[PDB]
Amino acid sequence: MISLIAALAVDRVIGMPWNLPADLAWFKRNTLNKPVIMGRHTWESIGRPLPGRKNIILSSQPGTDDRVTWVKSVDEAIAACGDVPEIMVIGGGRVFEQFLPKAQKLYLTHIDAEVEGDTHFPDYEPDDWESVFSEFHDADAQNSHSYCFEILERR
Ligand SMILES: NC(=O)c1ccc[n+]([C@@H]2O[C@H](COP(=O)([O-])OP(=O)(O)OC[C@H]3O[C@@H](n4cnc5c(N)ncnc54)[C@H](OP(=O)(O)O)[C@@H]3O)[C@@H](O)[C@H]2O)c1
Ligand SMILES: [Ca+2]
Repeated sequence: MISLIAALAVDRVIGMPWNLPADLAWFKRNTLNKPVIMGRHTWESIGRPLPGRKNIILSSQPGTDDRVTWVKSVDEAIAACGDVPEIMVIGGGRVFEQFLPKAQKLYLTHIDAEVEGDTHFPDYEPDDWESVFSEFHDADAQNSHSYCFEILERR
């Protein structure tokens, strides 16, 4: 099954005006040993394959890096994962919009930061997604903002 994972600021802004090592531990635990699907802009932003994971990059043009697996469509990305329990889509905004209708699980980090960004998470509605887990953490000496881990399953 497909799951989206992302860190959302106010107004669902994504993509780094914060410094959250605790969110990176949450991201690493939830994606480790699972294939990750990302768009090309996300891929160039990270700049390196996420270790311990099959990296699948969506792009309409031929691949330019043999360290990862390149695909040209959503169906081809899903097929490139094979038979795995859970597929993790990690961004960006354009890729999230295509995978939201097919996802059954949302891993969200709600960051209490006002950021004027030009990329947003899709507008998921409460009647389609039911919160099954929530965990707030205050801002501390290592995390620049307060944040809230949430897991939503399709109701
Ligand atoms: N390093 C960077 O380039 C970079 C990093 C961060 C942000 N930005 C900017 O910030 C904005 C954020 O964009 P984003 O986060 O929404 O990007 P994204 O989802 O991470 O990547 C979108 C790209 O993925 C490819 N793609 C997505 N779906 C596809 C499909 N079904 N079939 C084939 N290819 C597909 C396309 O690349 P192709 O163009 O190859 O088709 C598309 O341009 C972008 O407008 C960008 O200009 C750029
Ligand atoms: Ca709806």
